Parts: sequence; C-alpha cells; structure tokens
Amino acid sequence: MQAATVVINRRALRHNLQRLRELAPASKMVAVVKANAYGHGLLETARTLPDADAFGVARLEEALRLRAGGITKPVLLLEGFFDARDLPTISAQHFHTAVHNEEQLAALEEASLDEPVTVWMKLDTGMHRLGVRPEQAEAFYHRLTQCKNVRQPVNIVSHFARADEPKCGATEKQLAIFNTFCEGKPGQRSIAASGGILLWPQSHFDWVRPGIILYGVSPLEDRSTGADFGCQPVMSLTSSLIAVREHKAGEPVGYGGTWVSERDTRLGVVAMGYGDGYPRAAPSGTPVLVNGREVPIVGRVAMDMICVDLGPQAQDKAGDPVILWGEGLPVERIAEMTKVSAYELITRLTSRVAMKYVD
Amino acid sequence: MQAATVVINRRALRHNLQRLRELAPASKMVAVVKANAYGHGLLETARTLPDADAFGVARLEEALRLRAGGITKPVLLLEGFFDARDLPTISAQHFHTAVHNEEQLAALEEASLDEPVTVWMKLDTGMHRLGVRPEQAEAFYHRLTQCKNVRQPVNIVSHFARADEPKCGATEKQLAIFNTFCEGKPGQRSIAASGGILLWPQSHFDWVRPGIILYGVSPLEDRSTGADFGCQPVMSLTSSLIAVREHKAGEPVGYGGTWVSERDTRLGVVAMGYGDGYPRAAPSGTPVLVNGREVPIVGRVAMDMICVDLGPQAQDKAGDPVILWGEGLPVERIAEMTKVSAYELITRLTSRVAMKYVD
Ligand SMILES: *Cc1c(COP(=O)(O)O)cnc(C)c1O
Ligand SMILES: *Cc1c(COP(=O)(O)O)cnc(C)c1O
Repeated sequence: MQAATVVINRRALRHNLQRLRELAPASKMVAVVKANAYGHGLLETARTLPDADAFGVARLEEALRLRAGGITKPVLLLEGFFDARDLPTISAQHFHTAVHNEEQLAALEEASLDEPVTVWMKLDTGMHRLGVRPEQAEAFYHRLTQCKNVRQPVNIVSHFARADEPKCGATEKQLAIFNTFCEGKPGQRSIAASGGILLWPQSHFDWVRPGIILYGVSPLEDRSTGADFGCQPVMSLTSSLIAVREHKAGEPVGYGGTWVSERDTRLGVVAMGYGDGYPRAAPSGTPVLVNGREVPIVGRVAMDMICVDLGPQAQDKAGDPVILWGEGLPVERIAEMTKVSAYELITRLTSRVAMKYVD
Repeated sequence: MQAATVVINRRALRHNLQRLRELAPASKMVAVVKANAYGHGLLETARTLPDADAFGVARLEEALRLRAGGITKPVLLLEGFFDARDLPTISAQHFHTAVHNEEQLAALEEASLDEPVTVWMKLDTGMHRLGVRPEQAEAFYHRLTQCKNVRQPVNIVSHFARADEPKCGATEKQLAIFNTFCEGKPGQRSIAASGGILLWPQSHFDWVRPGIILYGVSPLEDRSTGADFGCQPVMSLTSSLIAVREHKAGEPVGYGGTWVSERDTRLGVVAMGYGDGYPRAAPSGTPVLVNGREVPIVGRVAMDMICVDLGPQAQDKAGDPVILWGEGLPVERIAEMTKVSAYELITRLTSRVAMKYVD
C-alpha cells in the first residue's frame, strides 16, 4: 500500500513498557489496549508485549478477541461484565473483572461457576463515572469477601478524573478517599493510569495501568510529548500524494472555498481524509510532512483527500511519501494545531486504514 | 448485552435510491459507497442496491473489495488510479476510471491491455482539488480520444465545491465552465452529487452521483434532514446503559470536571465513546435517547463511555437501550448540537462498532 496506512513500531512499544517499569519500579503493569489498542491494533499490540503482567480492555468482546488470537495473559475487564450470563465465560477464560454495581455483585452471589473469579472492586473516588460511592462501599466490599465465586482477596481499583491538572486538588482528594477505604484491607490496590504514573508517584501502589503513554504519547495538554518521559512514539499515520497541480493567486481550494491563495503555487493532494480517521476539523496551516518536509494543509479536509501547499516550483510528485504524524511530526503537535485530543486522534481511525508493523 | 452497534435499514436504502431516481428522472445513478459506504458498510450497501447503475469509490482497494464480495456492477474510480501498474487490473475487472493527471494519461497511452477501459476525464471547474484545468483540458482531452486503451467516447466528470450555498455564484460558474468544455463533445456528462441533485436540476445531465443523501442524510447545514427530500435515514448508532448511579448536587462528572450537577440526580453510563467513533467534542447537553426518551450528555465523552443525566428517580437501568442517533433522533440534530459535520459523524466510526442489517 501507498495510501492510508498506520505503521506501528514494535520496538518503541517494548521500549515504553520497560521505560514505564523504570518510572513505576514497584508496581506491576496493566497494559491498556482497549479501543483496538488506541488505534494501534488490539491483538498485535498484545503480541508485542508478552512481558506485560496483564492487559486491560473496556469490553468483554475485546478480551475474548485476545483469547481468540492466542493471548494468554490475565485480561482485566475495566468496566466489568454487562450480563450475568457472561460469568461462566469469564471464569473459564480466566478474565479478571471490575465490579461496580448491584447487578454484577448479585450475579456473583448466585452464579454457579466451576472456578472462582479474580475481582477488582471499582470505587468512585471523585470521577463520578463508574464505581461504588464511598458511603455504599464498605457493605458492598464485605459482600464480595463472602462470595464463593470470588477469588480472595478482593482487590481495589479506582481512576483519576484530573491527574493532568496538578494545580487543582482533585487528585489529592481522590487519593485521600482511596487511601481511607483501603486501610486494613488486603488485596492489590490500583488507581493510576498514564497521568498518575508520570505525575503522582504516591498513586503507583501495586498496579499501574498505562494506556496512552504506552504508545509514546503524552496524556497532558501542556504540549509535552512522549519523549518528555523517555517514551517513543509507536504510530505513524502515513499516505502518499495522488496529484501535484498548478494553482493560481486568488483561487480557492476545497469545499466551501475555505482557503484562497495569495500566490501562484503548486498544490499536492493526499490520499487521506476523515473517512480514514483524519480530523475534518483540521484548519488550513496544519502541518503535514511531504518528502520529509513540512507543508501546510490548505482548504477543508474531505472524506478521502487533503490538499497541501507545496510551492510554485515544488518538485514533489504524485506517489511521493506523506506523513500525517509520526517520525518528524508528533501527534501532539497535530493535536495543538487542530485542537483535537491526541487520545482521539490516534484512536478514532476507520477500518480503511492499512496496518503495518515494523521491528 | 448489546454495545456499540450500527443498525442499517436496507429498506430505507432502497427507498432512497428510488426516491433519487424521482428527483433526477433523466439521469443514471452512481451510488457513492466510498469510505465503507459512509460508515454503513461497503459490501452490504452495494448488495442492498442491485438496481444501481454503477458504484463510486475513492480508491482502487475499495473497488477490488467489491468485486471480491461478488459485486458485478460497473465501479467508478472517482480519483482514478495511483499506479500505472494497476491498469491491467482495472481493465480486467471492468472498472471505469477518472483521469486527472499526466501520469494517468501517459499510462493509458503506453499500456498494453487485453481490453480498453471506460474513462471519465476529470475537469477542474472551480474546486481546485483534482482535475485538469480549463486551459490544459482541450489538449488533454484530445489525447484520450486517440488512445487505443480508452473505450470511446471519453466521458466528462467534475464536482461542485459549494453547491450547498445557493446564494454565492460558485455553482453557476462551475456549470458555466463545465458547459463550455462539453460543447460539441459526445460522451456522458456528470458533475452533480447530493447537493447538485437536490438544489440544481440544471446539473443532473447524464449521471448524478448520490452519496450522503443516499443514506437519508442532508448535505446541507441548514437544519434540513433527509426527510426534507423524502429520503429515509439508514443508520442508527445504538448501544446500552452499563450503569445507573446516584449523584449529588455540586458533584462534577467525567474528565476535567467539565460538568457539575445542580441537583441530586441519577446518571446513566453508555457503552459508547470516541473509541467507537462518537465525537469527543460532544458538549454537555447533547441529546441522546435512553428508553426512547431524550436525556442530555453530562461531562466529557470518554474513549469508551458517555454519561447522561436521567433524573433523581429515573427508573432506567443497566442494560436498557440507548440511541446515539437514528429513529427519533436524526444525525443532523447531533451535528448541529456538536458542530460536527453529519458527513464525518456517520463516516468516522471505528471497527469496534458492530454492524446489523434489518429488512
Ligand atoms: C482507559 C483507562 C486507563 C488508561 O488511561 P490512559 O489515560 O491512556 O493512561 C486506565 N484505567 C482505566 C479505568 C481506564 O478506563
Ligand atoms: C464522495 C463524492 C461524491 C458524493 O457526494 P455527496 O455530497 O456525499 O453526495 C460524488 N462525487 C465525487 C467525485 C466524490 O468524491
């Protein structure tokens, strides 16, 4: 292929897992690979990290897809199970699960399983998304230690809502609540994801759950990159030019006549659009690398194409290599220029994009 | 349980192709199915419309995927071919192609094919994206009529840049240029897509290329839906609740503490996020249907989850049906609220979303 392609550096992936073990030296690793491993490929990303202590996924379907591909490490269902009839599979597949509601707990109480299941009680410490609230947590917790279907001890998990904002006391407050509930309880503790790992060493505890930074991308919007933490970028969104055309001063480009040229120039057309996952919101001027040289996007990003300004005697030609982000252009730079989160940029890509794996 | 799923109404798809034949009664139909048929499924959308005169795709890869699935109809390569070594496949697969540059034409000229290929010369009439400029078009055109590898006559294609803006004279100008070049030439003429079909009956000519409106979605940003033109919505982005929790006044929700509640209420958590293709940009208040009742999104949309405000004694529960858009809630209403183009909303979805076909 020469069009929409994501190149995944397996070497950078391994480097990052090891680099994260250096940053959180007393904690085991839950490699978070939900949403097709953040756009890098669920199964391939798991196979690249046979050293991971466990893998984290959002849904049951993702975990099963890992077992189907031969992945054997423990897989953590971060949101738990959505149907009580799933417990038998989860037990047999040796999936570890979070438990945040009455339905899940009552399911565990009355299920009949050939083996008990490892559980992580999800505690709501401030995010107010999933989890048992503090005032209901002690009773809920106690019921889990009385389950024959739950492998003792009951582990405790939680998640930060604003760890990337060190100046507000949100994280210290969640930590305060997390610590109060865990006092005197056995079982592993886990509350830190990318942000907690890098900015809060007092939240590492027993297990940390690296997601975005595992792929060498910073979880912060302070324009820092994965390299700020010694992590190497894994993904490169690439394509090729499918046309190099003459253009003249005063002439607009693309839908809505969004951009008008102030000079005679040459425009390049890239085989990349939002039908591939590239943000339609990308404003003119956003950087793209053409033949390893940065050129600006001019005009509205279409479903399948993107126009760039090369210059009046630019000698680039149809077929030449284009980098939307990757090697000489961090996805964080593209997130600042487009105002789109790096999390979304690397993850919200379509099945039209080819996948390459190197090293 | 059910999670992220796109339900495709085959009946509505059929209705729209027929409805468009009623709006452009003297023109053949090029069903545009590029980018996985605008998120509806490339092969299934083609199989639902065996009545289409032809199918349009962005890339050669998409056309070959159609032939692989048993689609037998003529397929139009809207951007042409990117490599001269592809002509033999194009010829053998009976793919019709656009020709916009020197490389493609020179390729046609010196290739040796067992059969000639049907071609549509792409003329740049104002969009300044792809196509031969007016002052180079006559010479370029004449070389195509002299090709033994091109099945005569040479057809002429072009595309509108601002057909959804009837008040600016952009479309009349492109039409003026298109008409001047086609004078005295045989061969089919085609310049109209969804907008040209609905708003410009002078631009129908021989072939019209319905894309977005084929799926029952309006190409305008004037709070018009597909129903404004008698077209029925084909896609329904659905999911289910995975939690219904108590929440209290003054408490924030989600990452960044984006939303704070002014009352004790109950929050629902949807198995839908941008890891599925749902816009991370969706602001609190964006409508979502829970049990066929509209509730607002509260807090930042995460990779796998979305929180909604149900009410203090709302009786919704984990497992209940959620509609992100579809029946009861047009994607155009979500586009207006989120400020994201309906084109991108239905198209930029990930492979995590399951596909259902009804009728
Ligand atoms: C997805 C998620 C993570 C990883 O988050 P990052 O910000 O990419 O580090 C960890 N834990 C939970 C509970 C999550 O849902
Ligand atoms: C995608 C495309 C279409 C369809 O346009 P809509 O506005 O979605 O109908 C038709 N023709 C060409 C050249 C295209 O690239």
